[PDB]
Amino acid sequence: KIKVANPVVELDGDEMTRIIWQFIKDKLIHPYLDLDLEYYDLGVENRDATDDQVTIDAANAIKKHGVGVKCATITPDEGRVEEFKLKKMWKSPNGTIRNILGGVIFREPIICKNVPRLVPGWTKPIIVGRHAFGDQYRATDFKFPGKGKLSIKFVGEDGQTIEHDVYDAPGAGVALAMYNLDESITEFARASFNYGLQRKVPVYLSTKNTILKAYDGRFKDIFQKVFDEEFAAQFKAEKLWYEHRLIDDMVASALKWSGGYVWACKNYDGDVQSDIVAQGFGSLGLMTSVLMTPDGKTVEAEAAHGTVTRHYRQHQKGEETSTNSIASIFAWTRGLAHRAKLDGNAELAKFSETLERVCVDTVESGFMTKDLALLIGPDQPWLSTTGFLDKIDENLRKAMA
Amino acid sequence: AKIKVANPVVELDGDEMTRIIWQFIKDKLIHPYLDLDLEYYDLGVENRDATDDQVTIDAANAIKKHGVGVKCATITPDEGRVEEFKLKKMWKSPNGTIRNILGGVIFREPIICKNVPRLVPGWTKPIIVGRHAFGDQYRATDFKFPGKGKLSIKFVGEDGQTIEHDVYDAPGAGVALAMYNLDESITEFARASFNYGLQRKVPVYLSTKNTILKAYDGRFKDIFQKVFDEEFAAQFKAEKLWYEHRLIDDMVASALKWSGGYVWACKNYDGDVQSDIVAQGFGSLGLMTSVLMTPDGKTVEAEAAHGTVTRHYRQHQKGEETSTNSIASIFAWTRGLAHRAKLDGNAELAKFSETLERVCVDTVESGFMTKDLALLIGPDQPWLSTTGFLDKIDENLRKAM
Repeated sequence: KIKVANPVVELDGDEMTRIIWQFIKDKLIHPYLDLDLEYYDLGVENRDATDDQVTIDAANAIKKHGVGVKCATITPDEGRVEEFKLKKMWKSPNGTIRNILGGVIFREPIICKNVPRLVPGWTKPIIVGRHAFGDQYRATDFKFPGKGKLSIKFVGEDGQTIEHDVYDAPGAGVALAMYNLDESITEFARASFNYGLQRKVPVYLSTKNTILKAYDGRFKDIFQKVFDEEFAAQFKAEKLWYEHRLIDDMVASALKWSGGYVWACKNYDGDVQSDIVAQGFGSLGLMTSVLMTPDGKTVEAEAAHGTVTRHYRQHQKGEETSTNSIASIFAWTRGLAHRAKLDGNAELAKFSETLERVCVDTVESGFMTKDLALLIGPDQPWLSTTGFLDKIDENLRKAMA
Repeated sequence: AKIKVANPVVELDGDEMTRIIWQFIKDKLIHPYLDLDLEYYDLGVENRDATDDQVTIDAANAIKKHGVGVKCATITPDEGRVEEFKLKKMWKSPNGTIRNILGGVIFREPIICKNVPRLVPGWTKPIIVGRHAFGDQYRATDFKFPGKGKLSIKFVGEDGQTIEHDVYDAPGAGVALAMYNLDESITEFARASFNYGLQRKVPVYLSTKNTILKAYDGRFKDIFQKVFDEEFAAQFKAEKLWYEHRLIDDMVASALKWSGGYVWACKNYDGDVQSDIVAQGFGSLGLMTSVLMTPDGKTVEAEAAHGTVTRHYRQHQKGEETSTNSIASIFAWTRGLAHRAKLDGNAELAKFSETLERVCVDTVESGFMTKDLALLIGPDQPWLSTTGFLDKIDENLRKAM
């Protein structure tokens, strides 16, 4: 019944999350929304068959339509290569998508109060704003075979050159070059401070700028400049603040504080710290990850946990399973809230917010999948994969009426 | 003096409140018990400034010569410090310089006091972090590049053979870094990790991002598995230990979920960051041991690895009362003295180190502790002052002998 005027780009995934994803469309999306989906299959078999062109097409379609929702995908190793007879070890589609879209990936716990915390002190959400571009994720790394000289060079388009000796190696080893871009750093600042202001919480940036004075100094300097120039008035008025901290200070502080801030993280730290944050609030499966592009026009919401292989086997052998589908639901729901914002579609916005509260309310009612049941204690019953979704469905009609 | 110590210990003096503490430790806990020769290097910032930081290189070389260093926390200058002490320049991290000379692994482990609550109740057994001490971010070359152009990295063999890779066609201004590691440092990292795991009788884990940095991180992964297969698999299987590689993002969530009880070998940067998380999760950054062991296993640098407690230094400067935890500083001395005793076959010195460590722990567990720890127990548990606490440790040490 809810009419959606513009398309949403859908990136299909792998194994058990692919099955869950289809359950979600069949029960929670199509029966409630009149919705055009521009469909890309990022299953590993389609990526293989297309030599990974589908991933480029998908990223470009996201940039074109403004909204993408993405199902979890497996990242190949050697054994994945065997099992699927693949042409090679495909790199995660996520790296490619991030490289094209840029921006910031906002990660935050989906808090269900009956799920026990591993860090009891965390009583407010932590939001990690992971810089989505560069550093290790687009680096050039290689082995050097023995004694010799390593150097790095930049040549301007007008001939202007910088070149430095990096190491007089006394033996064989490994080297890497990585980079980032002032304009992407700038947009990382803007989105982090925009997200802070909007959530009404302070913003922290972690760096190692005492060691990487030029590289991490650039993040530190751009953040303070963007903050001073574009946000400090609004922050003062909302009684918020911005602070830069050394990464090793910030991570200890995060463990100890109660939460209630946006933590802007360089790509690598956002990758690693996001998982600690998620796990601390109680589960890798209870997190949103929403990439927001530099312009503010473009969003890609992802599930972002494993594709639950154990379960997929059981399901293939037509056995029963209970796979948590909450992170997948919230990929849809984060994508559709942005589709609503772009279209001015008040009924789609309310639909998103409502299905989000339903998920949290169902779990807090005592209706959840095995993985969550098991965290609560040995006695908590659980529903099956489709049993869980039917309950959400049932609650959602009730909520919507 | 009374226990005779045959060979000298190299002493690295530090900054601010830690320098004050360090001196009370030498006067009250060391000189009265031990006939000890100290080979003294002042790495106070003003002395680094007078010697153009030569004193730091000299200290590190003297530790290599004599086998044992003990190191007070020091300032790493930022712009604030340059202006505050009117430094000639922003001298680099003295720990960076020391570690680059000595190589090896820095073993870090919480100092466990039963009456001090953890932030992570699931952590029932100690986590040991073995942080690779060489290379990567801590000996990198980084710089800004001012506009569009091409970035490349290059290796020229000593024999003249040349590897060269384009890294990025930049579209505008940015930052770049190169970093490296050495197969022989990686090999010795592995061997020191497995050896420590064997000695403490716990399993060993390595974390990398080898799926992203296939050559660089793949190299750590390959060497550890090879060293493990050839030199440790049998001994580990005999002791019911194991070795596993995990992706850093997997390891970090596992670590939070598990009980502890293992040696976690981290690359330089991840050991820097994760070992502060672990220290904080068990109680305090002041309840952490930090002992660098060189690749040949013959040399040790034990340090107080926390800041210099400027905030308390200020109070002490205007004769106000302070309560500064001196335990990590005591343990730098005791860990060094234990290695000195091992080199010298001095059983009386080894007993003395053991006894002082146990006195720190029994003292805190008695209910006698500084403000930082008292506050972990409850808003109203009482604390001793800086010297109140050191006088109590002293008394407990007299009795202990």
